[PDB]
Amino acid sequence: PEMVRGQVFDVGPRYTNLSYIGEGAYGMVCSAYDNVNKVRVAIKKISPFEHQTYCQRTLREIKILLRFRHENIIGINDIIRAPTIEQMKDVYIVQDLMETDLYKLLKTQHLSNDHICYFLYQILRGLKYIHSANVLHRDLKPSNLLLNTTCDLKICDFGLARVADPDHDHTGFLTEYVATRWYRAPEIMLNSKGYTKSIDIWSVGCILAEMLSNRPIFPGKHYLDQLNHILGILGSPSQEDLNCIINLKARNYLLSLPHKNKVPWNRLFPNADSKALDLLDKMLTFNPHKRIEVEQALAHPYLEQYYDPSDEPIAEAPFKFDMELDDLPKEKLKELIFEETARFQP
Ligand SMILES: *CCC(=O)N1CCOc2ncccc21
Ligand SMILES: *CCC(=O)N1CCOc2ncccc21
Repeated sequence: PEMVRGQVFDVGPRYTNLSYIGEGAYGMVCSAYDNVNKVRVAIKKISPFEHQTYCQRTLREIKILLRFRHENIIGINDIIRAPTIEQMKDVYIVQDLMETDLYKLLKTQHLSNDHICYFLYQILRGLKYIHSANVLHRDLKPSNLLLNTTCDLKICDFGLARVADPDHDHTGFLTEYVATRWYRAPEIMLNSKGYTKSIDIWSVGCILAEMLSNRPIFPGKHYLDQLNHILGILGSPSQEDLNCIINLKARNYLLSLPHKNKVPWNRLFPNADSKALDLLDKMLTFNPHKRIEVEQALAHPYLEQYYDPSDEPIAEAPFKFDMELDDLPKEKLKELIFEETARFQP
């Protein structure tokens, strides 16, 4: 079997001519030539940690990506694993090869207003489908937006995704959170578990700001500093928006802060399109109840060139987890991964 940079990467005979792209969360990522479809593909290796112990996030992502079918969401083309549970160790996930991602592109390239507009449209078009399935992505950020050589955009990494659960969103002040810090909505630090669609719109707003300047808008260095970056631009929340926060420790923290002035969007982004800044303002609203929803964002004047709801498909049914994937013994999780990946065996 074939080897890459000292590590077993055993995907052949179908996939040959491996080139090391980089690392991921559970293993190496490579490109390879697919000898059946006669194109290069991307392949990620997933290895279990310690003793036959996989991660629930691998199962979560496989289940979602196999159910979803959308032009702006990465698909799974193939899954390679041993024919039996006893022999199963590494799992390889084959997907469309994409030239780059928005993190890489923003480190190196100024975006035209036309590119920012088109990228934003495609993010929201994919997000419309995700939210129509009652799913939250929960970790939208530039590195999770793949781009091909013609700037077609696909959302990836559904490892933190969850079914929406607004009735169970409330939590105490300073509740620990898993998703990438710079893209966390203010309410995560105050009173929210990130179980509502508004969590993802905030992340999109952060991405839009980052596309306008090539710099993250709210680069917090630690958990509470993320909130202070947010307030340093939006300014102090209004009395009405504070009254929405019933939790006293969260409320009183905000009341303890000095008054902070709003930084006008046109001063932060002096080169930006005025319609882009009006939409940014609506995505980066402090109060999640006042925050624009995905379908409203699509209908905003900034996206008028692209908006076409008949060409913005939705999911056939809401997505549901059959098992609660945090409850699971490690043997049951391996079994479920084996079963979810069965359709790719010959
Ligand atoms: C979300 C990241 C992802 O799924 N990756 C990692 C980068 O390379 C890559 N190429 C093709 C498809 C998916 C990915
Ligand atoms: C906490 C109350 C709240 O969020 N409100 C009050 C009225 O204004 C408003 N507009 C839209 C969404 C939610 C609210």
